[PDB]
Amino acid sequence: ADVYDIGRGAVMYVAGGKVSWAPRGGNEVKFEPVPKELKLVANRLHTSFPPHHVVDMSKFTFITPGSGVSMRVEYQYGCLPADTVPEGNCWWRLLDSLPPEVQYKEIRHANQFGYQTKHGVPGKYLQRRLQVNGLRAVTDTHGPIVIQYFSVKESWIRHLKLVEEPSLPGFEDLLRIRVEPNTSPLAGKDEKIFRFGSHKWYG
Amino acid sequence: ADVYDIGRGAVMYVAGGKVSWAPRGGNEVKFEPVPKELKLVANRLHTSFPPHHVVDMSKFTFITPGSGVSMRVEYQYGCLPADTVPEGNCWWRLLDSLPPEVQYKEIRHANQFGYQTKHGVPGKYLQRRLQVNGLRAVTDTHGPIVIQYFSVKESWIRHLKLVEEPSLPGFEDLLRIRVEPNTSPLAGKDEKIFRFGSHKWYG
Repeated sequence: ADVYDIGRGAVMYVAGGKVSWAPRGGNEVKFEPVPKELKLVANRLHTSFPPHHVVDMSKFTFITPGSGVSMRVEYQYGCLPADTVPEGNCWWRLLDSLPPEVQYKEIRHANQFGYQTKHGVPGKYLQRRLQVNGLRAVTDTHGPIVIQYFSVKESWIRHLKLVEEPSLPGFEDLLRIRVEPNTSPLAGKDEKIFRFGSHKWYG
Repeated sequence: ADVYDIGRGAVMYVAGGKVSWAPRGGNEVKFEPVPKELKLVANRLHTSFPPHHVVDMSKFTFITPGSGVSMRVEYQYGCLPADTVPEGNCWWRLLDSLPPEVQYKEIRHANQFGYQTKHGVPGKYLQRRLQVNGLRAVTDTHGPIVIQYFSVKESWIRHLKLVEEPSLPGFEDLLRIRVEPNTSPLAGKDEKIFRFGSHKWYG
C-alpha cells in the first residue's frame, strides 16, 4: 500500500496499478501530498468515481475535464466517455416480457419517482414494480442475466446485462438469474426468489 | 479487497489479515454492514487507530473497552495496553548529550507548548529546539537512531528508537541518523542535515 493528501477533502490510496480514494477526515489527517506524477490520476479518480472503490485506471479512458460524465451523484460533468459507464436504464430488460405500453408506463413511472437518474432505481422499488407486474425473478444458476457490481462485492452500485454481452469497465459478475411469471409455484426447492437487496441500485 | 459500513461515520476495508478504516462520506455511501464475525475488529480498529492506516490486528493486543489507550487524538480511552503504543516522549533521546538541567528545561518547555501529548512534538519544533541547543541531526546511513512511521511511509505519525531496541507494533523503520554538535562543517558531502518534515510528529 501507499497514501497521499490530494486536496479538496480527500486522500488516495495506491498499490498495484490500482487506486482508491476516501474522505480526509479531520484536520489531524495530514499526509504527504501527491507526487504530481500522479496529480493527474488524483483529479481523474476523485472527479469521476465514488469513494472506497478500487479501480485499475488503465482500464478506463479519460477525456477533457468538464466535458465528460461522472459516477458521482454530486457531479454533473466528469471525464468519462459516456459510452463507458451505465446509463441507468439497464433494468428495463427485466420488463421485457410485458407489452410495450406497459413497459413504457412503468418507465414513465420511474421517472415520476426520482429514478430516471444515472444510478438507475433502488431495488426495493424494482422488486416491488414487477412483483405487481406478475413477474418474479429467480436466482438461476444458469440464467440469461447477470447481476453486477462495480468494483467491490459490497457496493451499492449494481448493474445487469445479459450473459453474452461484454462487461462495462470495473464491473464484476455477481450472480445469475432468470425472470418468470410469478403465477405458479416455485419449480423445485434448490430455486430461490431473488431479493434485490435494500440500498442496492440498478442502472 | 472488501468493504463494510461499521457505524458512527466510518467504513472498514479488509484484505489479508490486514484492515483499515476511513470516514463514510455522504448519505449516498452505503455498503453492507459488518458481518458481526467482525463487529469486534470494527470497534477495535475504529476506536483505537487513525483512519487510513492499515494494521495486522493479530500483532496487537486488546483489553477491555474504556480501560485502555487510543492513538486517536479525539479519544482519551481506548483498549490498547499502553505498554504498546508510544508515550510521546521518545524525542528526548535526541537531547541526550545536553546537561540535565537543560534537557529538563527543554522538556518543561514543550509542555509549555501543547506537546506533552501522546503524539509527541511537531518536527519543525523539534528541529528548531535543538538547532538552538547547538545540535544538529544528520542523516547517517549507519547511525544509532532509527526514524519510524507507523504503518505507512507517508503518515504523520513518527517515532524514533535506537537501532537495537525492538520496534513497537506497526512501526516501520524509515531511516537512520546520528545527532552531533552543529559546530563545525558538515563532514564530507555524501552527508546531510535531516529535515524533520512539516506536519510530521514524533512521540
